[PDB]
Amino acid sequence: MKKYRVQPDGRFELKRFDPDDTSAFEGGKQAALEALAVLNRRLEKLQELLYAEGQHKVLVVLQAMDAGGKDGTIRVVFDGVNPSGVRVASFGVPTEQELARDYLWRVHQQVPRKGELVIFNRSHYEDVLVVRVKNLVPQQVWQKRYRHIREFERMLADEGTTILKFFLHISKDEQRQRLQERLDNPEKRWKFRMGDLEDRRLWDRYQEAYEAAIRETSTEYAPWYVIPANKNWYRNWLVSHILVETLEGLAMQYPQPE
Amino acid sequence: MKKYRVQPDGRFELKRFDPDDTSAFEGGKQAALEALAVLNRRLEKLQELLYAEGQHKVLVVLQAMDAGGKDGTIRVVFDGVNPSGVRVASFGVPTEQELARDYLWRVHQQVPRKGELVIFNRSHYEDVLVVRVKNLVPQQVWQKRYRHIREFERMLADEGTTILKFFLHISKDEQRQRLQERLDNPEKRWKFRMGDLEDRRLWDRYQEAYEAAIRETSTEYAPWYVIPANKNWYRNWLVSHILVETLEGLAMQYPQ
Amino acid sequence: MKKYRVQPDGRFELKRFDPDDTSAFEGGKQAALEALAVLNRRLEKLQELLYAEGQHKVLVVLQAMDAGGKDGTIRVVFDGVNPSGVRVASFGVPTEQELARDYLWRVHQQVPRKGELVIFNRSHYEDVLVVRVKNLVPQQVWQKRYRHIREFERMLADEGTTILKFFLHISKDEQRQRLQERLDNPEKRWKFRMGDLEDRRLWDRYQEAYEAAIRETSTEYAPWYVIPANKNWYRNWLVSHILVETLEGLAMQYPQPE
Amino acid sequence: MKKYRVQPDGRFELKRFDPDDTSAFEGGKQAALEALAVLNRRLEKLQELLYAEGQHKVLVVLQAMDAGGKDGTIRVVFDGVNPSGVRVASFGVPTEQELARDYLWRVHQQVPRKGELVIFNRSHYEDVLVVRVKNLVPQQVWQKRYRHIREFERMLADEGTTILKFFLHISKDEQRQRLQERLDNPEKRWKFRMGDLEDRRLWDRYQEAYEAAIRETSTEYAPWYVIPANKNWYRNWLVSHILVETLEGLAMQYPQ
Ligand SMILES: Nc1ncnc2c1ncn2[C@@H]1O[C@H](COP(=O)(O)O)[C@@H](O)[C@H]1O
Ligand SMILES: Nc1ncnc2c1ncn2[C@@H]1O[C@H](COP(=O)(O)O)[C@@H](O)[C@H]1O
Ligand SMILES: Nc1ncnc2c1ncn2[C@@H]1O[C@H](COP(=O)(O)O)[C@@H](O)[C@H]1O
Ligand SMILES: Nc1ncnc2c1ncn2[C@@H]1O[C@H](COP(=O)(O)O)[C@@H](O)[C@H]1O
Ligand SMILES: [Mg+2]
Repeated sequence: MKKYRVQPDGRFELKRFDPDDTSAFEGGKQAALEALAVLNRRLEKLQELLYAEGQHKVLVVLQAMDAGGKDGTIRVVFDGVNPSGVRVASFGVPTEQELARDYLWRVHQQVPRKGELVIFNRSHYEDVLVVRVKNLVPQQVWQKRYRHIREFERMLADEGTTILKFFLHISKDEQRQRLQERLDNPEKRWKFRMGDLEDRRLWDRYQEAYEAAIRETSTEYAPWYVIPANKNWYRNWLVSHILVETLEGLAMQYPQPE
Repeated sequence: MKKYRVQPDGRFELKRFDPDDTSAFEGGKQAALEALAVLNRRLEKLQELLYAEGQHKVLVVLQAMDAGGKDGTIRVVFDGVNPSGVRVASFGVPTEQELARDYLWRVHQQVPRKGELVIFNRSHYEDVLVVRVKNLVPQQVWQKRYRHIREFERMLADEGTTILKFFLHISKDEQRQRLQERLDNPEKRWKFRMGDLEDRRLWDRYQEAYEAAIRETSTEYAPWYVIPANKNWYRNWLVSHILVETLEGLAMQYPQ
Repeated sequence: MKKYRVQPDGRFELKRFDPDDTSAFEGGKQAALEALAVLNRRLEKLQELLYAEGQHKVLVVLQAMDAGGKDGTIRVVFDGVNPSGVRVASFGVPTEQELARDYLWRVHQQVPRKGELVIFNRSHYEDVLVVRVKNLVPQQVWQKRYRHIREFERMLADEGTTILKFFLHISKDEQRQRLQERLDNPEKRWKFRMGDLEDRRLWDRYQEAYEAAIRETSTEYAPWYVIPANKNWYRNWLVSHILVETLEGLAMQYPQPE
Repeated sequence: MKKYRVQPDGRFELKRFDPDDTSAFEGGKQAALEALAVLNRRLEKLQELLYAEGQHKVLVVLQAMDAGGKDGTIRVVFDGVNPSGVRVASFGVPTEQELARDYLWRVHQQVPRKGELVIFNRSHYEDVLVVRVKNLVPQQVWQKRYRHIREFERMLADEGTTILKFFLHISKDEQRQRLQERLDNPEKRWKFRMGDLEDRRLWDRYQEAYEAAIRETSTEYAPWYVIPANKNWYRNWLVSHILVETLEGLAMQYPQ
């Protein structure tokens, strides 16, 4: 928990994190599935409590390289969690409507309301990742955006939002295996685009981008967690453990009316 | 199971439906939970197909009296179904912005997009239900709304939306038990409001409102299903069966 | 003046309307400008009353061929009218987010609120115009849309919206002059899109589409008005006259609080 | 005029500003109306150019006490300006849907898009004004909001928004005259509410709230302008002048 939490010291180095690391769990895959089922049951109960109390706002931000485990995390971690209090907001290629306003406009629109848990499948961070790597704006523009994000997230947290930002960390070789597996799976072949290859060629620039973004935006109010995502079982257990510990820390109570 | 589908003949009578009816399931609770688990697995797969194909739009409308089982249906029927392709839109007391436009404005906003399944926890029907009962607009205004709804739903269906409307039918005595159980449960005591007593006094007017709404709006394109909701196990199984049968009927295919 | 209102008889013929017709005004450009200034002053007062009363909703729909006078009508007719109670909603090429829902979704979003006057620069009608002409959906799909529109407009009118639908009617030769004038004007060439020429080639199909749309959707609750728009002075006077007469007919009253 | 622009030094004192001040104009009412007509013609042309170029975003924020001249400024300054590129976003009593998210959510939603000029009739500043005065949230919560505003406005400006914030400054006696004139005018009586009288009972607290807000949020990127609004002719001329000078400074060009 404390080991994977990026301290707000601005001394973060992504090389200090191994995507194949599983040191926080002992028993291996079979034991982790059992432990995950226990955390998932607790998560279902915690969400019902969040919805009932209707005061806190929970924002889960998911960021990863293509095939890093974004969709898998949503699927497995939030499995069985009530759709009435859980919402997924995906952020893709901005439209002309979205580009006509500031980059935060489309994002701020999707923020969770009181008693709601919202998952961001990609986020406002894409405006300091893809736009940096592909040079969609000059440094003089995207460099100022780290301060914007820190301050947008401070405002959200001050106004009652609990912000959990997860970087699902995979290796270059793991991305290759997963992209090939997606291509060879007939039920997953539809997810693949030609543009995914150009992001594979820019792997190093994207790693430099994530390191810069995490170093700049992991705060006390909105912390970043580096999740070793090479082994899905560990990724699913660790994301669930961190989320459950956070929600348990809010000390939420059922309202008692008159 | 088509015995629960309200025919578009305008001859619908709610008295012909018993909330304690379980005749479509040959067995009880334990057998129904097993049957529901099979239907839920099929539902998970059909939504996966819906999202992937990305062509059809699925709208599930839930309407019931307070404690009728709307929250329970969402929880149990859509348990395990991917949150990326499933969305819940709740319709409560209209805001000033909402009331400043036509009653369909806030509802049309929330319609499902291609490859999305949207559940309406209460809907545009509230504008011919609570609105009628409490006379929030005169008889002259809300009577014209039946035609508006039929025509809004025709447009949605013609444009590619599969509309399933479920009326979760509970009895007056079942509501009394559930409202008391809600009050005596500390984890459910929050759902209880003082205004729930006034709505209990208006039970008969609300039943008259539902009968009128269902009779007027059950169409070939947007059918109404009366679900006997006194037994949660039966309610959950029947809603899942009707939903799975409908989605299987769309003959959805994974893109090439 | 009731000669331009299309009766809900389904017997409408666009050939019975001459774009160069000026028979409702006993004079020319100079007298019409004076008459328009009187109507514009009345319109300014009528809008202040609409906003104050805060009950009625006013929807002005503008439809015309490219360079038919939609922007000019907004500019001249609503000149001096308070921006607090007047809004323009433009409908262009639908986005992917817009095409993912029914064609009425993006249009219903922009409907006027109580005490507001909204102008639709192009509208839901485009889904039976450019959609019909270029076969963006099959005949089996867009033919059902006349009933959808009639019923959407009935719901709006029943719920308190006053619907004025204006077809700004220009000749094929007038469009040629205006498109050329647009191209030769440096302050107006930004408006000229290359596709305008392709829409000009399809002139006859578009006239057939407008005749069909007007014949099908001109109702007692939402009437269509064919405005001879070849002479801008007449177009501006006639639209202002019809709008002022309609708003005067609402017999709006200033609220009288306790 | 640079004399009315609040320097980002945090040393702003509202007592240094006289609502009856007219020192930037030497001619008087009749001469100012003529000068305003010239500026309004320039404003009409500059908006047509903003819309055509479709790159810049213009945000005009209006803040004043009740009857301070917010509606009058919109009416007179933007008179004849094309409605296609001009939008008014009013911020009133927050709805339940609005209060369920952060106070900036409803505000950020209304920001101008490329080629659009948006006027905020009241704004996000209300969340450090009526919220401060009436203690709708505790001091601990609204004190943090000045930093939020500065940073929200920095982000907007960095992303291409030209932010003009105008405080229409009226005296306590001028408000009394205007509220009475509103009450005695049959065509303006509707604008009067019983709650307007409490905002007069709390005049001093509101002045302390405006001084705090202006001192905390007047920046190089989003400046505050204190407009002596006791004389409408001067208010309309000065707001017009500042706006026209700003828009002329954008050096906007017609696309090729
Ligand atoms: N702000 C943005 N600017 C540019 N590209 C973006 C932005 N947000 C998301 N994207 C990209 O849009 C794509 C969406 O892909 P997906 O939603 O996974 O199908 C990803 O490759 C993102 O990197
Ligand atoms: N159109 C409407 N007009 C009036 N009340 C409504 C409308 N739609 C929903 N409601 C009511 O809003 C309430 C929502 O309560 P809840 O289920 O606790 O969120 C119920 O009492 C509904 O009947
Ligand atoms: N429903 C629609 N389907 C297709 N094209 C449309 C639709 N609505 C508007 N358009 C077109 O979008 C364009 C907008 O151009 P403009 O007037 O320059 O903004 C016109 O060519 C319209 O015909
Ligand atoms: N954030 C806010 N919190 C509370 N009241 C507000 C807020 N924003 C605006 N208001 C008030 O809403 C009212 C709107 O008045 P009106 O001009 O009649 O529409 C004013 O009294 C404002 O002070
Ligand atoms: Mg106000």
